[PDB]
Amino acid sequence: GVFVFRDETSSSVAPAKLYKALTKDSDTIAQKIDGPIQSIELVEGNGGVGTIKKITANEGDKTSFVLQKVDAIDEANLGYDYSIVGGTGLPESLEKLSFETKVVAGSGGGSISKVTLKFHTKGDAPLSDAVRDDALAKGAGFFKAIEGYVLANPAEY
Amino acid sequence: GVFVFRDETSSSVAPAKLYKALTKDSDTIAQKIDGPIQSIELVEGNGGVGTIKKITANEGDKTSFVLQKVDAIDEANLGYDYSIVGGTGLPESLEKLSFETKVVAGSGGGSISKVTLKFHTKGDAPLSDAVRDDALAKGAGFFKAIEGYVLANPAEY
Repeated sequence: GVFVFRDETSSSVAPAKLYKALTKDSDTIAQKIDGPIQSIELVEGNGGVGTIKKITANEGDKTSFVLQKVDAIDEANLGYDYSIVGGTGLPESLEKLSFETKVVAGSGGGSISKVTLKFHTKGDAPLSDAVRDDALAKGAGFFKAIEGYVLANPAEY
Repeated sequence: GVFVFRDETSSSVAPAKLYKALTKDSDTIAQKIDGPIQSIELVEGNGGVGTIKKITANEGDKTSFVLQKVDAIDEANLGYDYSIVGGTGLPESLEKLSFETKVVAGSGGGSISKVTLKFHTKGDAPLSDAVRDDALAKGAGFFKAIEGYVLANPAEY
């Protein structure tokens, strides 16, 4: 079935800048950002709509990956949509996990990174709270990692 | 005055592991990973209640520091309380910022990190959402960083 959840995160980083970091530079940041995400492979595409990325992450002695698909892009409105369609890193209980992201201006100088996750479980399979949360927590780690870089490199933003 | 905000963050890391990384290994971790914290100096104590640390961070090009004080520790219940009691890194509108944390076990095997921030102010002037949100984001950022560490370095936990 399908489950929809929304998540927000405030930031002192200006909208256009955070958006750029999150959707245009994040790929080229693997090297300069500590996190389980080891490498990001552009299987097919250069980043535009239709691009397929293989995202590898190492959790110690082990490793896994997810295959990402860039679904839609709207720079003007700071919009970015993609989804995980498979990969050893996608819980067995899920068929797919879509992300609809947008970055809006905050009320006091920064921005808000807004996300809407659409979980697709297998058939009538219910959605585990663990599975749901493991998903939200991973996106958050990623985000914090990108922001951290932006905040430490004003020269670049 | 005093303003209170509570929050709960779910994690896949087991409680004891998380508790240890956040309250025992954070100084070491903070200075190792790619992060704003440049150095941590002990001005008093070595970790026990009453301990005070001169934490020096860097966000952009501006350097700043805060004096952190250990207020209470209850390992029996994975509780840890500290507060920022001074320093240029503390917003001019705040007199002190205290944290009351606790890590509890989750139903799916993971854990839940509960945090309550208490913003202490000069007089009765209201707390700007800006100072409120940056303090929360920095707290959440630190959390995600420590957590990221634990996932990629199991040998220690």
